[PDB]
Parts: sequence; structure tokens; C-alpha cells
Amino acid sequence: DPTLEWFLSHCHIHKYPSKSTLIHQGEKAETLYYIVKGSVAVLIKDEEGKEMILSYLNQGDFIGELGLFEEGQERSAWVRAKTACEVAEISYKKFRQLIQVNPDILMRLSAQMARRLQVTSEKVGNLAFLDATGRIAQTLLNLAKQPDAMTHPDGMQIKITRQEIGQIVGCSRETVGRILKMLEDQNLISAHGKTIVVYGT
Amino acid sequence: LGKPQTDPTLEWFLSHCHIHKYPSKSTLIHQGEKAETLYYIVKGSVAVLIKDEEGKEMILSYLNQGDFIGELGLFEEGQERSAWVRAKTACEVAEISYKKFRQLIQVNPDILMRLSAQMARRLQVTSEKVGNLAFLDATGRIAQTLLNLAKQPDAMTHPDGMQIKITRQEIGQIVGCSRETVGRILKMLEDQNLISATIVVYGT
Ligand SMILES: Nc1ncnc2c1ncn2[C@@H]1O[C@@H]2COP(=O)(O)O[C@H]2[C@H]1O
Ligand SMILES: Nc1ncnc2c1ncn2[C@@H]1O[C@@H]2COP(=O)(O)O[C@H]2[C@H]1O
Ligand SMILES: Nc1ncnc2c1ncn2[C@@H]1O[C@@H]2COP(=O)(O)O[C@H]2[C@H]1O
Repeated sequence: DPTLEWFLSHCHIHKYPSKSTLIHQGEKAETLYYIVKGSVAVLIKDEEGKEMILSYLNQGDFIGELGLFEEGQERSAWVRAKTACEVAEISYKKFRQLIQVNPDILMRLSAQMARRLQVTSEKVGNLAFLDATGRIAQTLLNLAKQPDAMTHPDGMQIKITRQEIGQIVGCSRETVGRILKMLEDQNLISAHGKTIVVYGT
Repeated sequence: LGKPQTDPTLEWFLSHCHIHKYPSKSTLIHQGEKAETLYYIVKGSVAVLIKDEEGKEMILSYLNQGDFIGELGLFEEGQERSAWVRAKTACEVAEISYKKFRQLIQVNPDILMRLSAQMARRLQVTSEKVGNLAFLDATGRIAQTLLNLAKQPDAMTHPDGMQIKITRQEIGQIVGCSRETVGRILKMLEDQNLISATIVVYGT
């Protein structure tokens, strides 16, 4: 679509290998990013450096937007590539000029910002209101809706490790392993390696 | 410093709104209703809440004069309100349809910049809340909440530190604790000489 094509014509596009850190928490923010290809994880940490996954973002998602609207702001989280990525970049200064030329590009960015607030608010609800079983169950549903999930005769197939699930839902790997065994016994999933089939999705 | 600078973008925006007055405790936005209208707080304070299936409430945010509300449906048609918003004081609230506001954006996108600057701050705040809920126990969440509240513009200076006006029930709704649990932990923090429980958070 022509708004995005115009936007991307004002960016530079960089390639990043999987596992590369795109954005470091607490660095001064001067640049907006947009995922042309690939996916990333948005991470925060506790004081002893345990990570939690706030969000996955995918092709077509803006990143690094939270610093755009106020001078002096710092990055609010880490962003790490989970695949090879191609990521467009543009300075906030130049983007602010583009918005005045054609605010449709701000509409596209703001649409994502609103969705992210809705989704992160739902995550707050899950953490406040659900037990570990309820959280893992909801997480397996959510992962089954990510663009990289694969169709399967019995539902959707995902590849994710127990550690990674635990970092999404706020559980130990051990707790994840125990609940996944229970869900398998209840015939709600199957698990083979880092492969999980989420039935009925 | 003193003496308000005129704000032409805001005055233009407000000239296209209708203002309505809402008493304390009134519901401004009802979760699950179709979203077709944007609001802006001219005066007053609100709480943004979500509820579980048993009606336990969690407060996501307090919002105040100069805050937009009901913005999250603006960018795609057919969405529902994502949370409840309730008046904490008497409010004066400007309202405008999403259809008109979208026209204003094309006239002067600075009004969308102001709205989006608030969405960005809210995302930072709500993301920190996700980390607190995942990483901290009840005492940790309560300590962090008191620390946060004492840094709000509406905290009052006190000979012993900063003073906040908030009930044990309200803290419970922020942190995900019963009010009795909050009361016990506040007594712990008081015995540790960190606070006095309005609540005074010590500092010099
Ligand atoms: N809750 C969230 N959901 C989705 N993305 C997020 C969230 N929190 C932070 N981010 C992204 O991570 C980025 C870190 O840098 P910024 O704060 O500039 O912009 C941030 C957002 O793009
Ligand atoms: N996490 C949050 N922080 C601050 N405000 C919120 C949050 N979630 C929802 N809201 C506000 O509550 C409103 C509910 O109606 P909308 O979803 O239209 O728009 C929403 C925002 O104005
Ligand atoms: N996990 C939770 N446990 C207990 N109360 C909670 C939780 N999450 C939210 N709350 C709300 O926090 C409130 C604190 O005051 P109450 O004890 O009157 O009622 C409580 C609920 O409405």
C-alpha cells in the first residue's frame, strides 16, 4: 500500500541476524524502526537479570516508537531479533516532518500503539486474575495465533521452549513442564521436543 | 512558573467538542460498548478499571485534567471499549465523534501527536505494571505503588515526606491484593519506619 511504500522510501533498511539486540533498554531514543521482514521479542528484566517477554512483534510492526513524542526519552525495553530480520529505520526528526506532510503514516503507527495498549492491558488482567494453568493455557492460544504458527491436522503447531513459555507467563521452567504434562494428559495439546500442538485452534 | 501560555491547538480542538459534566462516581465509559467517541478531561480525575469474572477490580490507571480517554477504538471501526472509566471527582469532559476527530487530524496532526504521546506513556506504565505483577510479591508491589503514588503531581508535600490520599481497598485494586492484605502490609511498612498509615511516605 502506497502510504507504507512512501514511508519506506524515506528509510534505510538494515539486516540483523537472529539473536541480535536491536534496542537496549535505557538508551537515549532518537530513531523509529519498522519491521520489513522477520520477528522480534520485546523483553524486560528484574534486578537479577531474569527476563520476561512483554511482546512479540512481526513483519509490518513499528518498533522504538515510545520515544518519539517527548524529547529526552529513553528506550523502555530490550528488543531482540528472534529470526533474521530486515528493519527499516528513520530519525524521529525526519519522521516528524513526514507526519506533517501526510498524517496517514501517523495513523498507521498510532493504530499499532492503541492495539499494544489493549493487548498489554489484557496481559495485566491475565497476571492479576488467572492462575499459572490459566496463563499458560491463554499463552498457548496466543502463540497459536502468531504469524509463524503452522497448521496441523489436530490444530496449530508452535515451536517454543519451556523456558520461553515461562518468561511469557511468569513461571519457572519446572512449573511450565508440570502444567504442560497436565494439559497433555487432558488431551488439550501434544508435545514433541520444542514442538507443541495446540488442539482446536 | 506562573501564568498559562495560550494553547491554540487545544483551543481549536475543544471548539469542535461538546462539554459534559459528570458527578463523582459516575461511569464515563462502559466496558464492552461500541466505541465511536473520543473524550478529553477538561477538569477532574478518573480511574480506568478492568474486572474479572467474579467482579474483582484492577485499576490500570488514574487519568486527570488534560488526558484523552476512550481513544483506543479510534483507529479501526467496530471495536469495543477495552476497560471501564469511572469519575473519582466531579469531571468536565469534552467529547467528539471519532468521525469528526479523524477529520481534525488531517487539518492539524499535532492533535494526534498529543493523543499518541499519551498512549505511549500509558504503554510504558502498563508494561511496568506487567513486570511488577510478574516479578514482585505483594509487599514488593505495595512498596512500589506507594513510591509511585508519592511521585504523582497530586501527591502533597508533608513535613515528613510526601502524603497521598488513598484507601486500602484502592491499593488492593492496583496491586491485586485484598484490602485486609494491604492493611497488614502497610502496618509492616510502618513498623519498618518507611511510612505512616491518608498515608505519608517518608523522605527528606
Ligand atoms: N508492552 C509492549 N508491547 C509491544 N511493544 C512494546 C511494549 N513495550 C515496549 N515495546 C516496544 O519496545 C520498544 C523499546 O523502545 P521504545 O521504548 O522506544 O519503544 C518500545 C516499543 O516499540
Ligand atoms: N492500560 C491503560 N492505561 C491507561 N488508560 C487505559 C488503559 N487501558 C484502557 N485505558 C483507557 O480506558 C478506555 C476504555 O475505552 P477505550 O478502549 O475506547 O479507551 C481506553 C483508554 O482511554
Ligand atoms: N488477585 C486478587 N486478589 C484479591 N483481590 C483483588 C485481586 N485482584 C484485584 N483485586 C481487587 O482488589 C480489591 C481490594 O479491595 P477489596 O478487598 O474490597 O476487593 C479487592 C478486589 O476488587
